[PDB]
Amino acid sequence: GRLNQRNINELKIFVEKAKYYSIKLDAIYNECTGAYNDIMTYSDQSKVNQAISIFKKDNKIVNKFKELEKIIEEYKPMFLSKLIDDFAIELDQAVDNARHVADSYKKLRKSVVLAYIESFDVISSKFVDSKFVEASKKFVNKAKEFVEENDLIALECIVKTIGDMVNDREINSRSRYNNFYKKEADFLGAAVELEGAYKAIKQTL
Repeated sequence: GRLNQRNINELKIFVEKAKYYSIKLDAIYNECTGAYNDIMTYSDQSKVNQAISIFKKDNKIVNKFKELEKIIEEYKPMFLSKLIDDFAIELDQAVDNARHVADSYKKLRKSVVLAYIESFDVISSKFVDSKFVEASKKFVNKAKEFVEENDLIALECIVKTIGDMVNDREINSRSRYNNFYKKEADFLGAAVELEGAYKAIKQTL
């Protein structure tokens, strides 16, 4: 009982603390999208420099990734802090001396999404209830497959379903994208099995 209540509370605490993880990552994508496209496209020396300047400006973008890193500080994967600094360093050399900056940005974003899943994986691995542990492995697998198809959409669905589960709201298994993403529906079905296993833990407390 002590262990299960601790398990539940740990998860609930993480989820609530990270409830803006998807909104905030979307905010980064929206601000950098015009700059990303111009680097990828005009790699025109002027436009490439102005795109670079928008990424670097006031170290704001890097600081937004550092903020996401901090939200999951207790669980974050060991590589994350490094990818962030590696991106900062590359951006700084491009300012001083550009497709590699944009590619590094994209890699980082996906790794930020995988870091939320990694955090959830760590926490769920502590659970003493074996059916929850199993449903969690299946969830994680389906989540990574959805991320390979689209990292920001995957993260948004992951954050929403897990949030719903921990606030006692029924998961919706109907596609919110008209079934355009091939991996959405299997992910939602795994979240429904996870919810059922989590329900069972909850209503024995």
